[PDB]
Amino acid sequence: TEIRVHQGDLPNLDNYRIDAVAVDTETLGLQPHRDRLCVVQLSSGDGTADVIQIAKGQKSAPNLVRLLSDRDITKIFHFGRFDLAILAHTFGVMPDVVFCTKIASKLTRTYTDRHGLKEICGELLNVNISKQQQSSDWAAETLSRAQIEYAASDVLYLHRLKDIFEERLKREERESVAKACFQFLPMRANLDLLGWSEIDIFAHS
Amino acid sequence: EIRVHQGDLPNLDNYRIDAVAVDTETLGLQPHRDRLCVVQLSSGDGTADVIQIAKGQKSAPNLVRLLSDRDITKIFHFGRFDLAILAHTFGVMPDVVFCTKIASKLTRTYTDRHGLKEICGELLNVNISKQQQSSDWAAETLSRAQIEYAASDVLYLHRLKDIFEERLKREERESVAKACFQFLPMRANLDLLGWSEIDIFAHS
Amino acid sequence: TEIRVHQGDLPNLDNYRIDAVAVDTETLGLQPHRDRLCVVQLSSGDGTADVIQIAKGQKSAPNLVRLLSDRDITKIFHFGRFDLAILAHTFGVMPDVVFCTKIASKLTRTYTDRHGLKEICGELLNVNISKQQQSSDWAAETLSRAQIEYAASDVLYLHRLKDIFEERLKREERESVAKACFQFLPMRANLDLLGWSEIDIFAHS
Amino acid sequence: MTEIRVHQGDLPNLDNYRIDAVAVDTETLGLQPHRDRLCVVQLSSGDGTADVIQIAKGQKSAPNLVRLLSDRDITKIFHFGRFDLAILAHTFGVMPDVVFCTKIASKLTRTYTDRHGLKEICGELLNVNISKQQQSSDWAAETLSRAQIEYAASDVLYLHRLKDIFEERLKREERESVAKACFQFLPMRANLDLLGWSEIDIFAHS
Amino acid sequence: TEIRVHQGDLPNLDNYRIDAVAVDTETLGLQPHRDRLCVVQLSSGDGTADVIQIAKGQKSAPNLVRLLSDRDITKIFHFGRFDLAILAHTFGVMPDVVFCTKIASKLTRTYTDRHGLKEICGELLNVNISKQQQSSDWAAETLSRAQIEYAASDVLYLHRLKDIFEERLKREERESVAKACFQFLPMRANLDLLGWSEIDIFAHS
Amino acid sequence: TEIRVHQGDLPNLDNYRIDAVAVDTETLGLQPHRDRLCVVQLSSGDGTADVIQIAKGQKSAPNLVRLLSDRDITKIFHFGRFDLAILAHTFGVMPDVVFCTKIASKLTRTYTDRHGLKEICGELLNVNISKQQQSSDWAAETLSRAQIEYAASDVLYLHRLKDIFEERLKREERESVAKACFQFLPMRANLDLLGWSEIDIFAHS
Amino acid sequence: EIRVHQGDLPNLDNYRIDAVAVDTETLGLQPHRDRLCVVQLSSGDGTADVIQIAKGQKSAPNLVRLLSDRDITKIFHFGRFDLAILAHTFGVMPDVVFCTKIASKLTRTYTDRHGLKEICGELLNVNISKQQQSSDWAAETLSRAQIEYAASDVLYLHRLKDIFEERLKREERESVAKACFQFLPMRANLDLLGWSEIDIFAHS
Amino acid sequence: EIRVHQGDLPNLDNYRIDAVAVDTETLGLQPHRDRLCVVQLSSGDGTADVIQIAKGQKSAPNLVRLLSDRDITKIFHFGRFDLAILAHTFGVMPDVVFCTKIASKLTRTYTDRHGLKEICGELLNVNISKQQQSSDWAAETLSRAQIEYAASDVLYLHRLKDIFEERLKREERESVAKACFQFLPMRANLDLLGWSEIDIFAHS
Repeated sequence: TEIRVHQGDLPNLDNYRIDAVAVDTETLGLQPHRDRLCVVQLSSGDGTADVIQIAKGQKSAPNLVRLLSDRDITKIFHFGRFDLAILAHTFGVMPDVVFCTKIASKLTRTYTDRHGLKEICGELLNVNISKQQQSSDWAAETLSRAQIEYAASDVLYLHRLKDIFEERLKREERESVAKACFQFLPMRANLDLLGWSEIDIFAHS
Repeated sequence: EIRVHQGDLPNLDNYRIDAVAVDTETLGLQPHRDRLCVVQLSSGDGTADVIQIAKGQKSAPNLVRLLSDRDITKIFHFGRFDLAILAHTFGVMPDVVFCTKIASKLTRTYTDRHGLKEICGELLNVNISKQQQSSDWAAETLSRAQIEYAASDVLYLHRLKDIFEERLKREERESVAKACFQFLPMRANLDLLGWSEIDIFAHS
Repeated sequence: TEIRVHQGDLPNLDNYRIDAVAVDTETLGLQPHRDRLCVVQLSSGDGTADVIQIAKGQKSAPNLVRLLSDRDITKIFHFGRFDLAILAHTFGVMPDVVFCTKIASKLTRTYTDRHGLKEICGELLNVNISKQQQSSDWAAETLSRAQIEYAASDVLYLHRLKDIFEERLKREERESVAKACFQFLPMRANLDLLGWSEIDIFAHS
Repeated sequence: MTEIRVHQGDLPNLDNYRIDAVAVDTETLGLQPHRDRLCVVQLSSGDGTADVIQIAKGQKSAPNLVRLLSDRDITKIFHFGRFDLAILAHTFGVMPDVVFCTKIASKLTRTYTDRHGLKEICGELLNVNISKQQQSSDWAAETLSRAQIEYAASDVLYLHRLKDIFEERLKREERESVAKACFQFLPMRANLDLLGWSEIDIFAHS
Repeated sequence: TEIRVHQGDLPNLDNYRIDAVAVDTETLGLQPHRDRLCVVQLSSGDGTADVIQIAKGQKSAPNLVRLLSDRDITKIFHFGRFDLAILAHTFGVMPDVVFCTKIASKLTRTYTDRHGLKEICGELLNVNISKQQQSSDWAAETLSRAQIEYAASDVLYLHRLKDIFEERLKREERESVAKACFQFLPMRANLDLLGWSEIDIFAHS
Repeated sequence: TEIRVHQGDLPNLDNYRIDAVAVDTETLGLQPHRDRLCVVQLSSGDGTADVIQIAKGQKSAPNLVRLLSDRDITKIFHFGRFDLAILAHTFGVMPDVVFCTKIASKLTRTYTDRHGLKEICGELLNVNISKQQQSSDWAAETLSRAQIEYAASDVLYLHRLKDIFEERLKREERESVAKACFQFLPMRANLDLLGWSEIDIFAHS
Repeated sequence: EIRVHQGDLPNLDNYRIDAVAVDTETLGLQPHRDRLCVVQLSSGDGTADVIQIAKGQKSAPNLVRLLSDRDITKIFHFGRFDLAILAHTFGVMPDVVFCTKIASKLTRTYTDRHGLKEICGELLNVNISKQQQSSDWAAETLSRAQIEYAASDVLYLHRLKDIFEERLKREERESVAKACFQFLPMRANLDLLGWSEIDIFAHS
Repeated sequence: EIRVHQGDLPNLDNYRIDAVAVDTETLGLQPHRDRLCVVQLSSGDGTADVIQIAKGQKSAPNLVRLLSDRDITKIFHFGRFDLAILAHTFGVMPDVVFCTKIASKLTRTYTDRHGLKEICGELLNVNISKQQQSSDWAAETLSRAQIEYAASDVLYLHRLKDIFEERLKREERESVAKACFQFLPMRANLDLLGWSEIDIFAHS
């Protein structure tokens, strides 16, 4: 499987003149103010991925950020709440056109409580995601082949999952519900950055 | 001054305004089991309308016209609940809302008490009495204590909204609040559809 | 408030030629195999009560038991699950025509989670129940006046509560639901005596 | 080897169900009957075969199935019938009133364990292995997978044999009348769930 | 291993003219008032065991009970708290000279929190206890071979465990503490039968 | 209310030629290895009390310890588990003839879950214990009158409570149960000093 | 006597002393979100200085001089919080500190209540009112009750420190407390860096 | 190579070094009840010394020389435990330490698994077997499995310390870690004195 590794940014957008792009991130942890963005992964859905190493202190990634800003391109995430927060914190741009397979799973796979990407890929695609490298030093100057393959696996299948989840949202008549959740998701990520990451803002208490 | 009505407002003469305070009373917290019993409205002029909703009542045209009017902001405290029961009962989901509980959670960061009683006490030195919160709101005739509790829940929302808007401006959270209000009707729909116990945005 | 105190049993049922009788018990504790029946309270709903002291090791109370066995007389309890268990354990007869105000409250007072008799009496009747004597030596040879008044207070209002709860069950169309619950309640008390007192027999786990 | 007959909508007729007791199970889109539709109803006569009935979205009628559900001369055997009774009554409007539940029976007889699931019971009582891999699957799919069909059938193929053993244990420990009263209330317990008390033990002190 | 299976009682005490006997029980569950005694197991420590089926409603087992009341014979249990209760409840004799390997483990195996018999046998003896039949129908008229072997495995090793725990109690100077725990253990079992099974009688709350 | 305050020890035993002495302690906290014994309180039951301030580092108290050692004098405590541990840890003598009103309450006041001394004195004697000074500096050179009264209140009523609990133990036929619990209590206190203060040594886990 | 100042002390004339009592008020418990609003100081003479901190204020030279002065002990109650917000706001972490809450946890072993209100009541028979703890500390004008609460938090720390020092000596824990106070600034830094929810010394 | 000794190292010939890896085995987690049974050392050269400590042993002169030598850093994994039992047993608290568990918590922010086994697996692809962790460490003769487990706990600490030092430098947390290591002996002392269940820095 072809995985193109880059330093800093995509060299150009020639592989991303598309309606929808799969996006994922790797970091030194779950706390965007402490744990820096280390990797950004992209896939056009053609079975290949781009794995972009983000340097410490890196302030710009113009080609990546152009995609994230392009309202004509849907950014597909799994649990985009996290990715949106670290991407916006790092480069100062919050995408506003998104699809999230974890929210989609919670709205459609009502017959299970397991909504992780590994579980979804196994059930919907018979694809095995290995999570061995999930907790690894993503800030390493040189990523191992296993790290690169894990990072790519998080974006290689999101188009196919989105297709299936769109079928399920239509079947159960929840398209407008999913759309409103996706519309709010960038602000949910902003709330996390602003200090409400532990607070369900809609809860009674 | 509290105007008590059966079924619906007699007319909209008191609600040619920019924003209306809205609250509801029910037989409990479960909209599929616990019917809407009372709808309270206030213009902010210190008067309230308390509308008794009958069992099985399917319509209330004057109330619903207000709820439908995109030029009128519906102010709630914890509108998540009121939006659900109103939409479930009359079939219309308001889409222009302000919620003082979300606003409190976004501004009163110096406390963990965001109930309406606590907010009214701190911001207005107004005393809300919760004694009738748990009462038979389906009664044919509401007690004087019930009518006054129901009215107290809308009499102050305009004044609270003004203060919270100052706080949202001061701490630069106006667009955060606006996106939360924009999603609140769909959050209420999610509750009606079966996700009332689920934070749809949580990782697990 | 007339409260007639008896040793062992009523002398006759002349005050109980009625369609429903309010019943409550006091004991040495919540565990019927360890904590003996000490007091049985009755009221016809006329604002008077009978308080019957049960002796240690007492095996029969024929007038009381005739009432408990009479299928033409509904026995009204608050939380009859407990009273039914201790009554059947002590005298060998399980009443099978019952009404429970706590079950009725849970089926109708859906706007609260407080279903205690004190709470219900306050809300429905504006009647104040003092629970100071609830935890006291109910096995004492002579009950104090405060004990006797607490014991009587537990039965003096059950008819009035049943009337209101019957109105609410009709209004919310739950009469057949309530009837089924009352029909099962004696066997729920039996399940407690047999060893399932800590088990919700209908739960998935 | 196990004959599994798959149907769309309803049984074609009741020729296989002129019997005193029928094993019943359901598959759905989830645990919430107001949100999660009935997708499959499974039946067995106890002869080692099973009928697996796909229920369409929006389907309001299943006349032959519902005939059995309403026939008071036929005991409907479930495992954890509390759930099945709720979604069946919610979908077709008929609550069965003559039932036997192997989970309740297990709680009243297998006092030497805390594991009352169907897989555990089949393993202990029959040395039969139940595989739960398809329990969480898309039961609304237009075509069920072979694995799905076999899971669905496995939930009804053994209930008669389990009922027989549990009746033996209920007699031995003298709990027949207790079990009977539990089964008599179970339909109303399922109704309480539909009406809004699914999270409430109605008999609890608090 | 030789496992002698008996109905009702030992035929005689020819194998039990010894200073200490290993004892275990099987039942229909953990609640002695509901769940009858089904099996009593004994071993003299010679690698053989006796497995005694107790009939429903059986009131007498004179040879077994002679041993239980013989103050010259220490009764060894693993978690005797349970066995003492069901034995005393069934036959009316509470042993008063006992040793418990679970209490002993809690007083000596301070380097672990796993005090079950299976864990103890693996560590101290490299003996594998299979727990598959622990939850089984112990009231069956004919016990399976696997049930018989499980029941015997619970007594075949208690002498060997006791010898080791005695060495450890001496080594850490806790012999008098263990002795006082064993002296109280029959009353702890009695407390369970009387209604305090869920109460640590010595706790502050 | 006559309360005699002493430094170090009783001046003599003239007020303690009796069959039972009420005993309580005050400390710098709940951990006997960290928090030193500060006060020992005694009462003969005559409505007076002795309050003995114990100095930091004090290793003996001959008159007090004579009483603690005297097999012919029952030491009455409320929750003696604590007092026994700190007394034995400080002066090296573990009393072995004891009565504990908290254990007695748990064996008799089965109609409540409130077994503190304040609640017991309220119910059984209509005596009000004020707990304001329970958390105070018991190591202070000069105790306040409020502290002295709190300390004395803990021993002034134990004789009267013991009398009532002995009546209840006899009534419910639990005398031998209580006696066995009191007999183990000194070893329960030793178990705490040795490192099992957080462990119910009789629990299955 | 309570002196209210804008931005900073006018001078250090009242603080030519060995130890100063310090407290802070904020918009909440999260230093990256909730700005510093008030800094309170007392010399121990029964008077207090209440300093209102402006939104976006970056410097307070006289206050920061005190905070940086290695010759002056800064006395806090639960300084873990005050150290974090003061350092995050003005860039200077005090490194000579005494904390009465740590002191209380090391000496008041006979209770589990270590709040400032409980300590003042027990040790001084002084009643601290908490009514204004949760209030809008960012208000342009502080109420008298707010000012008195702020001042009450520093007016007694000298007297409490004196008592706690006697207890630390009596129970022979002086070097334990010193080591705790020595690490406290770094514990506050760990909070600012993202470990505020983590006991860094715990096994798990 | 694993060298097993009774009582003490025979000499310090193998420990004329800048840092020594140290671990302990005991009869349990409570130092006042559960005696020190084994002390393990390694110089980092791939060999280890395993010292059986006798019941009631008060002296280990060569070992204790290392522990009090301020020119030698003592490397631990979760030294909070080892420091407590060593100081309780021999009366000397080391004052120059490095802890791989604290270092992991400060650097391996991408996981919540900070045990030695997980650390060795990720950082070194070294498999630590925990089978003997709960065993009778007071046995007169340790099994080979026990000896290998005990040695494994020190054979890799130098290599881990080097990697953690790289991570601390990369993320600029060196002074944070130093302060944590400085307080760690006092944290172990707090455990011995009776605060083992208390986070002394917590609000409650």
